[PDB]
Amino acid sequence: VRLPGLAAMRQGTRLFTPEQGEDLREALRRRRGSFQTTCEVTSETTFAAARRLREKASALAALNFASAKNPGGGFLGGAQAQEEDLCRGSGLYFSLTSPQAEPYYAVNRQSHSALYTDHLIYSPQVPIFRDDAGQLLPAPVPVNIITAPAPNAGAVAQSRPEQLPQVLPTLRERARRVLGVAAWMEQTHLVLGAWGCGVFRNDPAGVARTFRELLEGEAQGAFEHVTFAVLDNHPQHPTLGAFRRELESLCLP
Ligand SMILES: Nc1ncnc2c1ncn2[C@@H]1O[C@H](COP(=O)(O)OP(=O)(O)OC[C@H]2O[C@H](O)[C@H](O)[C@@H]2O)[C@@H](O)[C@H]1O
Repeated sequence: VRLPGLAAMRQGTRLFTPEQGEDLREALRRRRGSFQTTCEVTSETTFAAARRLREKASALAALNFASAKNPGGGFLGGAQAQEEDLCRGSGLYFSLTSPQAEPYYAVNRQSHSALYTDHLIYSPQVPIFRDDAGQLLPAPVPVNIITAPAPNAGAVAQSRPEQLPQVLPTLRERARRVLGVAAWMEQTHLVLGAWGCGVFRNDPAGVARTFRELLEGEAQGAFEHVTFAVLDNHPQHPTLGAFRRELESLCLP
């Protein structure tokens, strides 16, 4: 008994390949300067912020902090993983397992680099069915989802230390492509966050500054509103705190 909205989502799912990198930058150029971009850092989950923004804006997309190699990351290592949260509360997994998304996983596996490749998946109108607590929503809230894997810094450290200088450059260019996909699909509202900063062991300050520099440069004014929704259950909030400090100059009113 296939849930409503999932067929259209799977059908509409789209693969972006590394060779489309220049078209993704063209999308950014087309959208730059469209808005006086506002942004904020919150302690919300991805879907809580998405649900909040979706009530004001239809053209809303959220970033999935994706595995490169298995849809939903195989649900291994802990449910404290953002992609697992996304796949337990929405139709995302049925999108990520679509046939047209297959090369993302095949090529990333064949790559044998923990930097991974610049494949991205765009899932349109993924219905969110449940809230943060697993309770049913009064109505499913469909959001667009951009799936891209941050480079796996922790794996790089253990296997190819000579590639450690390429982790942040890889992160930066793939983040640019994430924004390019949103620009290509004319998204006005984005939910970003601490991409690569948990399981993949990237430094949160460096990730926050990477997004800030893109929003001040090649992605300047391309979006109407960006929320950095950073779940951080540690009482000292080292990850939320890093994003708040690196993005404060930007996200002031
Ligand atoms: N629902 C959530 N919403 C918003 N932020 C979250 C959420 N959950 C965690 N965070 C915060 O975001 C930070 C990073 O969340 P992470 O999920 O580790 O993303 P990664 O890119 O480093 O690892 C991706 C792998 O982990 C998965 O297994 C995938 O399948 C991949 O294999 C966390 O530390 C939290 O501060």
